[PDB]
Amino acid sequence: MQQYLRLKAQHPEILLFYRMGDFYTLFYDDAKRASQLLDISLTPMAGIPYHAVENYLAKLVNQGESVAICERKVVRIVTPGTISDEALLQERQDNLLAAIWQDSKGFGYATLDISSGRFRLSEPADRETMAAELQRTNPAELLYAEDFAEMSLIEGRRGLRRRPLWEFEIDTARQQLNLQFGTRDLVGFGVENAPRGLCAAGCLLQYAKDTQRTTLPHIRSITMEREQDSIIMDAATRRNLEITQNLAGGAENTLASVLDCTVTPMGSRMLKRWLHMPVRDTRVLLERQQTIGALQDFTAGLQPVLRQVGDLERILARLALRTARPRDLARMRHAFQQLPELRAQLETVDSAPVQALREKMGEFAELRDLLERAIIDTPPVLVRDGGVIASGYNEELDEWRALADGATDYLERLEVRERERTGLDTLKVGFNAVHGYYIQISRGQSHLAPINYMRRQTLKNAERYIIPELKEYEDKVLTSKGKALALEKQLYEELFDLLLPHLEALQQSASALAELDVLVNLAERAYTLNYTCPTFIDKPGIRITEGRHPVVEQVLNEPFIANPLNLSPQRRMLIITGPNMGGKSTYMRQTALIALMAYIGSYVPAQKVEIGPIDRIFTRVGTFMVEMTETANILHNATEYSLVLMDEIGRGTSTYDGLSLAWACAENLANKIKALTLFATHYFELTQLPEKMEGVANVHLDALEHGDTIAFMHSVQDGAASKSYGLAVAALAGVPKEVIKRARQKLRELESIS
Amino acid sequence: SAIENFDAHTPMMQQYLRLKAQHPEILLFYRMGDFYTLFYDDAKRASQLLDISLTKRGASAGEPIPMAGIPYHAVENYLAKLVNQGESVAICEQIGDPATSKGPVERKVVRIVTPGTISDEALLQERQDNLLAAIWQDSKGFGYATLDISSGRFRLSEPADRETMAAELQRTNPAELLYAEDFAEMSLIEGRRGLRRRPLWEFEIDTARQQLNLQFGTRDLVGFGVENAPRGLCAAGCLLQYAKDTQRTTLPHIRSITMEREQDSIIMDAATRRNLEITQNLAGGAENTLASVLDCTVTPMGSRMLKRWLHMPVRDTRVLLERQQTIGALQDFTAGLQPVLRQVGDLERILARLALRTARPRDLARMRHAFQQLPELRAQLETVDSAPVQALREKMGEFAELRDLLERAIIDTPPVLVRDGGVIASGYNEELDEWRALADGATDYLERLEVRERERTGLDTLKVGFNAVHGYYIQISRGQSHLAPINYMRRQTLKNAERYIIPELKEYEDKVLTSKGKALALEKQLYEELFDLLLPHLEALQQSASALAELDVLVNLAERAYTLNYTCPTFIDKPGIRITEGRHPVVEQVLNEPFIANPLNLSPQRRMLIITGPNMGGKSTYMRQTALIALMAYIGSYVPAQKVEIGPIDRIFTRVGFMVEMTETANILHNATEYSLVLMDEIGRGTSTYDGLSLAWACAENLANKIKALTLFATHYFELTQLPEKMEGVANVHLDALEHGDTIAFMHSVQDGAASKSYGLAVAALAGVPKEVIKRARQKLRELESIS
DNA sequence: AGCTGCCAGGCACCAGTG
DNA sequence: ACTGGTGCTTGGCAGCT
Ligand SMILES: Nc1ncnc2c1ncn2[C@@H]1O[C@H](COP(=O)(O)OP(=O)(O)O)[C@@H](O)[C@H]1O
Ligand SMILES: [Mg+2]
Repeated sequence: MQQYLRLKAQHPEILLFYRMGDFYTLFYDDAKRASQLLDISLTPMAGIPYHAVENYLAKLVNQGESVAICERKVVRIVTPGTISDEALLQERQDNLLAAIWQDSKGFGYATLDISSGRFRLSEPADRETMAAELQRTNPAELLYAEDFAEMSLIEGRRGLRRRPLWEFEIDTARQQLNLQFGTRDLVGFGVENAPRGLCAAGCLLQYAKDTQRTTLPHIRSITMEREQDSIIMDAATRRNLEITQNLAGGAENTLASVLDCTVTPMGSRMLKRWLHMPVRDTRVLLERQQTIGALQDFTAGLQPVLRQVGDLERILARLALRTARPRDLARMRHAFQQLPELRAQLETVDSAPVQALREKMGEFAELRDLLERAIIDTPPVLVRDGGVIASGYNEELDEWRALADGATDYLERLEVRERERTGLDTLKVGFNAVHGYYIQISRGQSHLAPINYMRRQTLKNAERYIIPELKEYEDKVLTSKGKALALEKQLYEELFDLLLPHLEALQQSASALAELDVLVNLAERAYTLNYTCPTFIDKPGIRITEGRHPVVEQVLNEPFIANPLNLSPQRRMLIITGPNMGGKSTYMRQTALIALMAYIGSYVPAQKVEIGPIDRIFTRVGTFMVEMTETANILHNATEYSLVLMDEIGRGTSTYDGLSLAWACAENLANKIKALTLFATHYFELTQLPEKMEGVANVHLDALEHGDTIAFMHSVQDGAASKSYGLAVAALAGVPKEVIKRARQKLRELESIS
Repeated sequence: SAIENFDAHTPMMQQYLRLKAQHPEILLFYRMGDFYTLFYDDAKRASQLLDISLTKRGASAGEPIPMAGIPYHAVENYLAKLVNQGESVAICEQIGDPATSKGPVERKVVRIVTPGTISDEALLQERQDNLLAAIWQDSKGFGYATLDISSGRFRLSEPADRETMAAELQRTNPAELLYAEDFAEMSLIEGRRGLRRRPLWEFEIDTARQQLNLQFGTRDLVGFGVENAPRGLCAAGCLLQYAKDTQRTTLPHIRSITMEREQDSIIMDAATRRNLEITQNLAGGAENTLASVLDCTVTPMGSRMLKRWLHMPVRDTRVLLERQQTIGALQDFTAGLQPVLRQVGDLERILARLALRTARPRDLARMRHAFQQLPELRAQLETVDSAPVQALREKMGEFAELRDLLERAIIDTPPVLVRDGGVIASGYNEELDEWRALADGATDYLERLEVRERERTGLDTLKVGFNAVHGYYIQISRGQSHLAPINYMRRQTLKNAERYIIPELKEYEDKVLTSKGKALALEKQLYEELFDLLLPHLEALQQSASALAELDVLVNLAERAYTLNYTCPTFIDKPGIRITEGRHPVVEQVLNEPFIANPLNLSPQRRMLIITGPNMGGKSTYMRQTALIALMAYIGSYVPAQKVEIGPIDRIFTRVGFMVEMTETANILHNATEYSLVLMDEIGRGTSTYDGLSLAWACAENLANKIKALTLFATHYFELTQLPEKMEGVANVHLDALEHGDTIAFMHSVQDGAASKSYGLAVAALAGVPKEVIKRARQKLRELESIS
């Protein structure tokens, strides 16, 4: 099997599916890797069925493997960041290609969603911001330079792709980006003086073109993401807030599972992008807010219609790549048919941004009509076999179809004519590839076959014959069908030619429809869930009246206790004592989630929120080394515009070391950084802090003991906690009474010295 | 909805719905000709699970019947997909002859494939046990029983409380768990796989006694040491009924049951098992476990046995001494024995298939190959001076007579299945040879008929062939076919060839097919007859496999003790553990750097150590290695140390630092005795500065002064280093660290006394906390330190 | 060597002949 | 009530290329 070997050497770094009957086949180290990635057997040999190939390609590319398909020669390759087939993608998750590299000056980073054409670059200023961007964008495939120094950033990632340095050269990158966009320079995209970033974008674009071997006319723009434009969140914070993924790895019990009731897959993906990148420009935020208020009375009417638009964005990528299949055009048509209704419903909405979305959404009446006429109501999945183009669209096609129908009409009549003549009630006409059309008589009747019948195939219980009249009309059927099939294919290709000149407008429409989806959904969410519009103030501050945690209030069936928060430059830090038991943690996270939601333009779970500018959110909530590392990161990077949530640091080391660290951290956050800080602690000794320094106050959670249990209440109250509950929980858990009694004595002994 | 009374159904569906009612909650494969077939919701589910088409079966009454199916010869692959997903499937076969049946042929469910009752090699993992279990809860405690259907190993026990019952589920990890409908403590059992809610009657004591005595051929169960154990018997009765119902044959490999008493083994709680990473690491994999290091057995049955031992340390001094002795005596013999032992294979599971009468031709061939190793193993073991080894050598037997039978009965490399024949060797049965020689002159006769008919007709395209649908034929090309003899009777027409039959060839067809069917049926009869001749010897065969498996474990443990530099431990009268130069057996193999060996001295006078030292200093590892050395000593293995003396250990408890921690601490305080080894790892959590520590202090006191267990108490609370002065039986040790200015170095060496200091600030600095913050923390620390 | 379609063997269904 | 045709799952392989 030397034929496999020399073909494997052609792409030695990619799994090679090698076709062999009804299977694709892998050998040597490819078999091993594949066996462990897919739950299939070894023999070294693995095999995957042919009819399920797209399924196994979906799994492999979701796990970061490129795959070459060999049918010999390599005739198809799929890579994880460059797929655009519906079978290979998850409907409600973005799938990005990215490239990274590094200067002595700093980093360059670029991402592309090959379906939507959304192309971004950035130049992260340091290791931490780069790590945060990688986690946020979570690229399915990641191109990096050979000489990349900071390998620890990307080492554990799926879909890594080591690239030569010359692919990151600035002059090549500019020339190529300018060619792609039809520009002389990149000034119009605001990236002309971002060379670190452009280098990454150029390597990425070169790779994307190499995987497709096709123009990418849907990639018409690039945008730079600046640090000051967004609320920075590091990976640990992103994880701890459970924005789109929970701490266990799933999608339930997240902020998105409550807020994302979008109706299109493109709307879902956009909302999730917004949730992970809160914007600091209140001008954008005020517009989003005003749109959410103005769409309130319209969501019931809009959503059912919007649902029918579908994933127009991903459908348009396939038009751009000329891979769109008959049902993609039928879905595009169906979306066009929703537009007059959406336009009519949106006409009376009092909002400049809704009216702007309405314009941008378009109408495309002439494309609607084209597809109504050109394609049948519910076409087949593939165009390969025809039955796609509607009658009345092309006179030549209708004619070939008529001649085919008349020849098949004739043969059906021949069947009845031959049965009648022969008196043979089993006689029939059929068709297959080997014999073309044939007359079949059963075994028991077949000795009465007329003598002109020419025997051609004996079956266990039948005989098949031809006569010249059968072959005559066979040829009428096959040549007519063949002509019609080839004509359907040419008419279908011509639909691409008529649609593609409108691609830029179509992309704008789908982007508008996706944004409408998001904003109509946030509007329904706000109204349904009793949210309020936050206001922005000039200086750091968070003033919340009856705030709630937006996830916990919908998932638990116990009543949610709403709470106030008052943070300002004069009251910058709260020391939170009392039992934790989830209540402290929830009160802290709900603070971050309210800040996050305000800063995506959403209403918030509260009676009232006023909020100042926030640059970064740190959430050290949820080994001692890992707590101290995360604490270090907060102290090194927080500013007076930062929101810091800290959860009982000092646990995991000695009493006096932990108290000493917690006290130092608190002072540094209060007096040097001046962040707005919620500082949950178990140390009663830390409640003396308000007496020793300005801007610091005590609050606490308490418990109610009753019957034979304890109710940990979630009401945040002024002042220090005056009780501990560890021994009460120990008694309820069955620790022997004599042990509890001795612990109570040691406890008073220990506490009475302070 | 159609009213589907009995009379509204066709004869086929009446039969089918009756068999389905026997198995209402599980998939039913209903044999219809070449297809196992499913209907209604079974079809829809099978379609989704097995990725086969959902179709339908027409009805004259009106509602179409959802249908799906698979050809009978592909059943095994589909059974694998189902059982891997925890699904049971009832297999219904055709019993009757359709030619002599008016209506539908007689159909029976002949077996039910379930996750814990599989015995087929393709459905099992080689190196892992696959148990069925049954569990029952009383007002006072639990009954539990386990069966390994592929070996016949049958056990009962009566775990006294919830924590011990949890430990037993973790240890035995049943693939299928039968539980009584009135089970209260559902937290132990829900979200386990293979869960099977059973009616209470299946746990009735008198029925259990009746069925067990019937299975064993006994009047009572006194001789098995379980007559006394009704709680356990109720679970074992449920289990045995399930085993019988699933297999629907006799089960002669299940010849005994044994009670697992608390006193016979070291009971490790759930946390201990998980924290010592015996067979599973903390993140769920098989890597970097104790087994990954100690398991270099060469047979699957040895690999499974060793893992059972690691999980169940034995308290019987004599057994331990015998195992130790065996390991010492076998050390220079491991290289010779291991290649030969490897050739024995998984005789254990082959013998189960023999007992169930499902053993395939390559099972019997591997059985033969195993018998052929026994004389060599006997010769190698004769010279080993050790009574326990000679007792194993004896128990492994020889079976010369059965070896000879398989050598004569079966060919060198038989096919996978017996259904197509070609298994029984020539010379074994003269009638078979006769029938075969008929389908043998065959090949030659057809070539001669061909050349003769070709030369005689003068038609150079003439060929003789066979088709399964149409039979033997003489073929002539279409262009030459008009020239065929008028005598040639047309059989099958093709596009470009005509095929004919003549009386001579038809006669030859009838005798070759008659004789092929005869030879096949005779083969199947003789193959079944091999079972009849093997099975009388099953008891000695099973004891042989068990001896072969134990030899493999012990020979392995000898090789490990040599290669990893282990030593033989000794046992003392009273609780205590004296280790010189002890190591963590796993950590020393994965670390890419020297393991720092450490002492330990526990005795009734020095029974609790408060262990301090910096985070990352080696506190947890030091505790774990103590328990691992104990565990290894108590399976009969040599241990990672220069010297070990160890007293009796009844139990090992572990708590690695809300309601759960507290509850687990109380169970330890309620259940440890003076013979317990207790590992408390940074416990004591409260809501304020001192409540958690206060509790840890009081728990320590209770362990030291009332219970008197041997306790390793690792803590970050320096306040507890004051315990030794207050409390008899308690001492300080610590994990050494050095501070050379900027940084801290972890020496990993255990020293007597408390650390000079705690090192929280230094660990924080190491973690990256800004120097200016560490500076202020040190200032606050000096204030705090001036209090006393 | 690749692609199409008959067949395996049960049983009920269905339409023509009592 | 018979007689003789049809249908239905998936995997094997003859029968064509
Ligand atoms: N005796 C030893 N020799 C070498 N390395 C050790 C030794 N004991 C522990 N270590 C290493 O030190 C690390 C920390 O050990 P650990 O037992 O977790 O300390 P602690 O529980 O005090 O925080 C472990 O990963 C282990 O690899
Ligand atoms: Mg530890």
